[PDB]
Amino acid sequence: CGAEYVRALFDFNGNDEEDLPFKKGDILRIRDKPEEQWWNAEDSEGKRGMIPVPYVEKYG
Repeated sequence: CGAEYVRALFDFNGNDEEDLPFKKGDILRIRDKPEEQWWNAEDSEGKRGMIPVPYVEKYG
């Protein structure tokens, strides 16, 4: 896409440290990147959290 679009192939609704919940095949937009591992993305609910980049992928 381009509009900071990332898909979560993995699942982890959990929240070890206030992480961002998601499943396999979820859509999450890339907002900011406070960390090098976890980025602040927005799930399909305007929920901004630190989603794992290694758990999600980049869209076209």
